Amino acid sequence: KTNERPIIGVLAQDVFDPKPDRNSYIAASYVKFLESAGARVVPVMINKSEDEYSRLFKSINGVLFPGGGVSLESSGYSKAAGIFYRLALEANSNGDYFPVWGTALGFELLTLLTSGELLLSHTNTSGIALPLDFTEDVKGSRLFKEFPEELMKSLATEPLTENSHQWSITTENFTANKKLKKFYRVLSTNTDGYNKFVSTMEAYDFPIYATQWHPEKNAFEWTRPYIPHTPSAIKTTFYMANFFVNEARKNLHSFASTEEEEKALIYNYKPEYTGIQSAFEQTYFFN
Amino acid sequence: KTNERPIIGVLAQDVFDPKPDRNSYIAASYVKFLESAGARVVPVMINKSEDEYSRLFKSINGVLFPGGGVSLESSGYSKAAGIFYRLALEANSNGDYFPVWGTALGFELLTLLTSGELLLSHTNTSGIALPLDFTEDVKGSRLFKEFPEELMKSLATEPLTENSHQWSITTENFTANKKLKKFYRVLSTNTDGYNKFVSTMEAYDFPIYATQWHPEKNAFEWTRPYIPHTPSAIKTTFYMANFFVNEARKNLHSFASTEEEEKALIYNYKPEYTGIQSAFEQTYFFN
Amino acid sequence: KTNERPIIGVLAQDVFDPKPDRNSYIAASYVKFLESAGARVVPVMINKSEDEYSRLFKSINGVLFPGGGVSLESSGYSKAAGIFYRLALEANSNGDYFPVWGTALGFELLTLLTSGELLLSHTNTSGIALPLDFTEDVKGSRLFKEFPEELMKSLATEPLTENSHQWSITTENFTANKKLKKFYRVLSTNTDGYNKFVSTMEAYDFPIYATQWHPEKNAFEWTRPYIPHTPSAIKTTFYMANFFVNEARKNLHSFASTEEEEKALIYNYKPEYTGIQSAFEQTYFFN
Amino acid sequence: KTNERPIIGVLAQDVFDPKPDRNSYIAASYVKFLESAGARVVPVMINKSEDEYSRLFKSINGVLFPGGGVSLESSGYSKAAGIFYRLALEANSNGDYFPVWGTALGFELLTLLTSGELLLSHTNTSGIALPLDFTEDVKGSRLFKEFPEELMKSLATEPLTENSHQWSITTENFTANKKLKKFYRVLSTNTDGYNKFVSTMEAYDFPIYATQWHPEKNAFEWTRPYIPHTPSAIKTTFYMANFFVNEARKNLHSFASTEEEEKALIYNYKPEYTGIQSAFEQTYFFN
Repeated sequence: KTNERPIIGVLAQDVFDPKPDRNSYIAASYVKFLESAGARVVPVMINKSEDEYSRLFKSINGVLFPGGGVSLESSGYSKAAGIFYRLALEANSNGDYFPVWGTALGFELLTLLTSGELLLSHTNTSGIALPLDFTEDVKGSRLFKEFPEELMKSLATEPLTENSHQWSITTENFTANKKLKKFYRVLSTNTDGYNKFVSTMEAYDFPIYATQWHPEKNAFEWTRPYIPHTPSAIKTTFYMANFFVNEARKNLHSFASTEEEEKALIYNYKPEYTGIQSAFEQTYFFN
Repeated sequence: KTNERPIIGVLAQDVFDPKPDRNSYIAASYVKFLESAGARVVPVMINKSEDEYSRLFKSINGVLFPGGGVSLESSGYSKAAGIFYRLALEANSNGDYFPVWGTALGFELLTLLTSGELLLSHTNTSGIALPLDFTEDVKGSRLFKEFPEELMKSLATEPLTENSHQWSITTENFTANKKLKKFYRVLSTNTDGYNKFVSTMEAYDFPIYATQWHPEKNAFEWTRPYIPHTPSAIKTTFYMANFFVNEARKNLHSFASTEEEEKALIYNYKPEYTGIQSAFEQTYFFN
Repeated sequence: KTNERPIIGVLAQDVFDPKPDRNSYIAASYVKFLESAGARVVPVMINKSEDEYSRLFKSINGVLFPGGGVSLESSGYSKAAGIFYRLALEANSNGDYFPVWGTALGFELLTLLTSGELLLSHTNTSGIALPLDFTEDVKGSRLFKEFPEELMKSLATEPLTENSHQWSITTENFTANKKLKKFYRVLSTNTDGYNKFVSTMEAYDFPIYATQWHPEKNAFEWTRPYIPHTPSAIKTTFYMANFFVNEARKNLHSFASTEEEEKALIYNYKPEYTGIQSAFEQTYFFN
Repeated sequence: KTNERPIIGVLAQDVFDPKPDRNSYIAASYVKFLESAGARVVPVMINKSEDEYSRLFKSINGVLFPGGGVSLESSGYSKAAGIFYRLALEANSNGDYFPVWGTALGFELLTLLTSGELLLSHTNTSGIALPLDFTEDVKGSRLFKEFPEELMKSLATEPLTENSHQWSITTENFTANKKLKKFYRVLSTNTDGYNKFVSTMEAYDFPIYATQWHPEKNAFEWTRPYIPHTPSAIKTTFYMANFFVNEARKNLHSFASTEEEEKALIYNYKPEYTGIQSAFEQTYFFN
């Protein structure tokens, strides 16, 4: 059995200077990223109850931790993600399949969630488009199984992936951490010319997937001139989202009633246009 | 040379029971369809002057005529479509590549704009998922040339295409029309059980493409049980938009200033949640 | 006094390309609809004199005007329907209870016979199953008075009603017509997502009942994938017919002789298997 | 899983003075009884191989043995009934649900099929309408579980069941036979003044149902003056068929090809008008 009505949570995060009706936000590119692959999206509010989180967890079919610039240790975002990560290992360990996706900051949070340590170094990866330096492990990987042959080749040779992070984990520090090296399979790496770092990974034993780069930006964000926008960059955003949503089709959670479902969906929120001045064309702010 | 920042216009259309800020509308699914293939979107208002359309026309890279229930004759929609149709035939014959996409009603409109006549007849197709019966002409087609092999086999055999139209142009009445037979290559047909009708076509000499069915619904609309949502239904909507956005990338129009660009963009408006009652999850309403 | 052997007429309708022995038709499903509720049926032929209709009217106990695609103003079907309508208004006015049923085209013709105008609009309603949106007036209504509560609930909430019509009267056009507003209680409405339209009505002062949908298809027609065939859809068809034959049992007309009765009954005719081709499994053709 | 397109076979019986194209027959009132409850019908021919019947058993969803006056021991009907009986116990005992209905003659054949003995006694029941005398065991019962409470009460107290049989199993002889008492639950009895007899029963362990009376006559047969035709008789015939067809919806058989299905259906045959002379208004005759 499969769930052909998947619903995916996208984690909201603390606004730097918070005001009423502007306490947390989601960049609209993460929603469009999932919608395009055939999912609906519920926004996961930041400072809720353990009980609200577990009730929502039980209703939705997978979750995404987006990029950004909030604290990995003290934020509403980091607490919420911790709750979701725990419920996800519990559900999956029990035999209930629940995928989790980490992008950029979410990637970095996953390395801390699993290692319990914060092992990020500085890298020159602030504004740039890069290929993927795939590891030997890609060939049997989950994430890339259904990617067209030709797209894998473009990925390996063309600047298709958006990087806007000042922190990475080096491959050195990755291997040397026993829990990390046991828990995650590295699928690609990259280098800023002095540091080689992990760019894509997937857990060995769990449907947890993470990218240091921003697959959602290629199709949806137009706000910086280096953003990859070639035809094969667009296919990349699709194929990546396609894989994750197909993972969320293995999850058979539903909402308790259609009315609870309708009220949770992102459709209840209207974004602002923020792309004149900020990194995001549109962003949903929340109270 | 190529335009890797393509901007496509989507035509708004008359609201049956209008008011200020609600004179016309665009289903959000049309907007999502194009953005997912790496384009930005400009909503194209309904009762504008010729000069205003010709300015918009000269700035954008493609145009989409979406589905709907308005008149093919006396609506502001029909009026704007004819102007864009004329503008695009002019530019393409002069040597300026500008693509046009019609869906459902947009497909019905095109038969009318190019034949001079209303050739539509009734079909039992107001809410059904159908495969595509490909013609022999599919082989050398432009629309499907970069579809995966497995996807075409899927289209030929699985109900992936959403039909919700009460009218169609039968294969008989298409063929008997000298103007339509010389202008358009039929790529697929379907039957409603009784009448065989044209379901996909493209112009022989002009980048004008049209489906009687709704490619955008598969990923984006969840308001009717029959809407195809299988993985290959999702791939269909992506590769249909990918082809058309590829077309608009051959057009080198741009707006006179970034300021002018910024104010045209769909980002400037906010949709309304219409998904509990209507066929649309979200709809943009315009004054 | 009741009449426990009711006989109801069904109007035959003009065949599009008429030939001897194939001038008019009745779809068999209208015959089965009435027999199931314990009536016998007489076909009402198309191009007969007033006198022959008067004698048939005086002998039968109710009449049904079926759906189809014949002209509402110039057909043999409309001429004969108009004669039965006048005779029924007279009989009822004089104190002889005589029920009339209109289905689809039959419902459409009733708006014309009573208002004296054609008030139909196009609706996207050609081959979909809908629930009924009941009005506040179902509570007092005659038609639905003996339906089980659970059936009335299923009708409000499940797609039990077969729509296959190009045309409807919108509830705004219905209400704006003083004659129809005065004559008919609307019992249910529906929308095609553009215009809300009347789906079921009953005359305030006459036993005239009309549905824009086809209650006869659920049990008897298997030619299109969307026709409602759940157990509640099967019950619907029974209880609809049941109500109407109960109206006919209040009429005490009888045939001048058993030998005349015997010659008029539908048993004198054999239907053709039309189901491979047409929307009707079986159809009775008449000279 | 449920089957919303059930097809049920109805067994033809030996014509007494047979002629080409008149070797066997089905009274049309049994076809009407099942089509009204939402089924399609296949006539089961009399003189065929076990292989042909096994093929058709494996395609259809249920079977009905109708009344008549052919021998219970050596007719084509009895032999083909035996075969269907054996195929049914086998499929049910394996776990594939397949219901069997016997009416009057078919009831009496089921007593012989199950007991190996003819145990029938003369009753004065050749043309009389009776109420059902329910046993305490009706309260557990499968057959009557979804009848409206008012209808159950009417059946207890009004002559709603048609009896046209000269032979019955007395309750004394039923109980005395070890195999029948082990196999069937008696749901109702009746008396003719002189002997109490079994009128309705269902197998304890199989979906096998039988009435000594004729449920299909009330709505569909108008030849004899004792036939019940009150509104509650009409409801009695629907509910009875509605139970059986809901049993057939639990079977998931289907024909191999759509073409073989079309060729087997009753629609391929035309009945004769037999109402003037015989007990049946209409009768299908077969080669």
